[PDB]
Amino acid sequence: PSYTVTVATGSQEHAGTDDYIYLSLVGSAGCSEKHLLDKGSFERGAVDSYDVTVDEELGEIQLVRIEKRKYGSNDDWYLKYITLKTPHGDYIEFPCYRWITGDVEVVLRDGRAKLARDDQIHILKQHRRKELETRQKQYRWMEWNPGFPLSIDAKCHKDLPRDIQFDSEKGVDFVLNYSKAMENLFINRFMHMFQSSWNDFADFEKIFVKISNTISERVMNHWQEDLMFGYQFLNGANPVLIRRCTELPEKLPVTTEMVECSLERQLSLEQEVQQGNIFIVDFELLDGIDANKTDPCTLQFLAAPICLLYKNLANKIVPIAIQLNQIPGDENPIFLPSDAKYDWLLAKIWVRSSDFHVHQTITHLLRTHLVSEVFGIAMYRQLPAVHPIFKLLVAHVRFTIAINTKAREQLICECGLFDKANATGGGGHVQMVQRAMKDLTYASLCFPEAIKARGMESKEDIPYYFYRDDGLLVWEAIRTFTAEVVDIYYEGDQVVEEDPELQDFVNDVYVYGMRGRKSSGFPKSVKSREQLSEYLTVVIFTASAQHAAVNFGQYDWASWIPNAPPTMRAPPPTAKGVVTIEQIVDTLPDRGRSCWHLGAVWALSQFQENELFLGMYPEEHFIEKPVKEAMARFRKNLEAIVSVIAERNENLQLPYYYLAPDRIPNSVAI
Ligand SMILES: [Fe+2]
Repeated sequence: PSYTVTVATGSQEHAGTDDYIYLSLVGSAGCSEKHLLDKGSFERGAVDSYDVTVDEELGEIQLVRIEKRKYGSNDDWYLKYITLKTPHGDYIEFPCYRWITGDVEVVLRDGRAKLARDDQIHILKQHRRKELETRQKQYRWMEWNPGFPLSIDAKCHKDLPRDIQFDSEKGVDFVLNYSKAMENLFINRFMHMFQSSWNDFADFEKIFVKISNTISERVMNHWQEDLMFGYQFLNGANPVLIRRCTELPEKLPVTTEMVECSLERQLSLEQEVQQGNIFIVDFELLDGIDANKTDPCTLQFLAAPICLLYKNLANKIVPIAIQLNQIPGDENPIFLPSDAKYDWLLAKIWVRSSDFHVHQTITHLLRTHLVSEVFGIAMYRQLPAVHPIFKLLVAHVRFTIAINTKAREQLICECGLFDKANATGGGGHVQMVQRAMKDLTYASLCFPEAIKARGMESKEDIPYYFYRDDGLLVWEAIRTFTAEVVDIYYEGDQVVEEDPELQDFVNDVYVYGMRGRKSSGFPKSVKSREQLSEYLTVVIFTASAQHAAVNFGQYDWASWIPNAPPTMRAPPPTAKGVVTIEQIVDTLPDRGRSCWHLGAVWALSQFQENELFLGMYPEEHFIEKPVKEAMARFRKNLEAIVSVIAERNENLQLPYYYLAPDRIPNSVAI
């Protein structure tokens, strides 16, 4: 006449509670009494089980109610799951993975994923509708800054619902992690020297040689070469800007007689464009952006350079022309590799600095962080936990809302940590998000479509694009995985369309997240399994693979300041033959900003000791068999990719491992 109720406490630091825990089973034939549990503490990592006897036949168990009542001071409890062993020998499981504060009573369905059309009885429908009601009351949309994608309604981290907070209050913390990173890097004494320029490169080299890793040391030695400059646009930390030219821009008055020395095929520059040997990186987005004026004693400067690139006979991409500003003229020279050494070097440094600003604000912040947060909030608002898509996506939006809220509390807010080192600080980066937001499309988030639209899709013409190669693989694995999860729970396209909560989810992304602008190209609705599989792939790939590629290479390529400076303390050169090495040094970031730069890119490039990489789903929201085997196959494909990439890296001078599935986190956690 008894049930065996098993309760599992989380492994997180504060997962334990000393408060009262009541439990009541809700069955079809009736509900059970409230049973007090333990009368003691539920320690972290611990699993408790009780023999509970019921006074009347409950029939098939539908819901489990858990109730936390206070004892002493409040103590947050993290319930992982609950399993029942019924008198009829049935084993039922209830996935939770939620923080339980004394304010509310938590009610859980069984693990089996359910669409709304599957629930016909009052008890299940009541729960489902009330769950969404509480969701939409806790998770609300907000416009943090004009023209931004909508984000969560919270000023700071602690205001967030306990469920979507970090497991610790200061577990991740920009203020704390940065100063801690600057101590690990032995540069803590330099944190306040914004008026002190490095004496020469050797002065910074003395500091850098201690904290350099493999790639960065390679960067220290080879940053001045043309081959490395062009290399980063394909395999660097921000390889999303380069595109193949179909014609020379009229704002770039470059001639064959200027670049004839770099041309190696006896063709004119115009004819080289016809062969598709010419590539281009345009920073028009940076034009008009306000420079950092938050420091009255330091003048910081920006540029909007146009860089002309060329694929030589060795199939390597190298710079042949660099114009630092958008509108051509006598004071906006076109710098060439045939100019004096420091002229062509300083021109390069500026393009590198420009690449860095677009990287952090557009590629990094907007196109991965903010986009994922949108998918995350829309998921919480419109998708109940029993829904299959919730179970699939929840592992990929982990800590996303939390890390963004932290960043808006400390990093990119007015007078935030971002303002110290960056030339886009002081509001400039806000202008960039706004302007880029206008051209952020749904197709641009679809990886194969994104690569083609830049004209980089050909493996044959452009064989050394590793970001593309590995990316296309990881994308194909996730597309295959989601197509299978969708095929399990959706009989056909008609079921996908008739799903009210899925459409509500898709609609919340279009209308609120993307501000309901028609030019974004996001689906207003999803009416087929094929489309749903692509949509889910966009969500997962962005939060995992795409974010990994553009985040964890920050210390590799940017720890050597002259290769990716956060700010320039002198305006772009308007004339040739003038620039000296002493002036490049005084233009480059000071000691204070170099150190807040070094600390930042180091801290953002770290993996957690408990980091969950792609395919790792420790928390079991899905408990059904067909989806387990789906998840299984997905892990096999990923492990097949890690091998493919591993072999390829053996034949490279500088391996590309950012998109290797064992280094790709599940979500945006940093
Ligand atoms: Fe990030």
